[PDB]
Amino acid sequence: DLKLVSHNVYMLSTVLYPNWGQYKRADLIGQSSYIKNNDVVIFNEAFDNGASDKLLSNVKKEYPYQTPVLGRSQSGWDKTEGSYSSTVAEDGGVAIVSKYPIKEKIQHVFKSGCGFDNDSNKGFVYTKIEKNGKNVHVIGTHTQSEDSRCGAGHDRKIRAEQMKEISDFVKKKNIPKDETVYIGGDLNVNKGTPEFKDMLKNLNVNDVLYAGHNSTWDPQSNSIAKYNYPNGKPEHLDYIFTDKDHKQPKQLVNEVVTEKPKPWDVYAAAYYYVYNDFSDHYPIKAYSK
Ligand SMILES: [Ca+2]
Ligand SMILES: [Ca+2]
Ligand SMILES: [Cl-]
Ligand SMILES: [Cl-]
Repeated sequence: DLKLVSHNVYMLSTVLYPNWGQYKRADLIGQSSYIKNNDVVIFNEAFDNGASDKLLSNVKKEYPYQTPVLGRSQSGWDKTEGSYSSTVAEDGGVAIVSKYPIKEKIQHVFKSGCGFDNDSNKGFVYTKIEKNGKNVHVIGTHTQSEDSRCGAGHDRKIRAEQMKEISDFVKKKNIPKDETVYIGGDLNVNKGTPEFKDMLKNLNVNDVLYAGHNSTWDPQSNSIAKYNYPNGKPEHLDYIFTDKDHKQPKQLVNEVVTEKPKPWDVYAAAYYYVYNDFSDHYPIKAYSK
């Protein structure tokens, strides 16, 4: 059964945010333990082209088979679906890297979304991976956040529909029901809320077993999240699931990793700042125990 990591890496554009330690965190992630010994790895918010390609190099040796970053352009992909626009500044932020060859790779930009908050190519990335003769499927995505700017309740509704976009793709792609379909990423639905049950339905997946930390976005123990929202509530937002109509792994587990790198710092205007996290999200590992 596969071993995967999923990680929202907070690699914002160095043009709009020149001092968030983008390049250095790309090196720190490359050197972390959690990033090692997995089959597949999903990234989100690898927005800054330069820092994203560095992070991809840093893992090219253990994970040679890679997809481009969602929404950057139309080349390098077997197909391109949904509302792909080539005018938009920021791209999708999603990419996948695999220890085993990628037989097919497809990008899809969500058709459901918000008109004002942000011109983005958010969506999902599909990959068909060959392992031990057998075929295995992995989708990485990053849905509408609560940091909305859109109406009250609209983000939840947007997500609902963005997820329906994924399951329908799975459905009509017609994948051998004896082949496992992993769907993971920053899903932006908090655990233990009524929306959580909706997510299971809309994505078409069963819940999994949990290990390690009880949140993935934590202003209470994560130095970066603490700076952005010092009074924000800890939430569990990153998940890796499987399609409930395809092969189930033995006993799928999500482990929230809280590994911290050696502290890194930076100078902004007159001030000096220290941090010791890879991102404002914690990475999650997934495996069949
Ligand atoms: Ca974020
Ligand atoms: Ca987010
Ligand atoms: Cl900045
Ligand atoms: Cl800062």
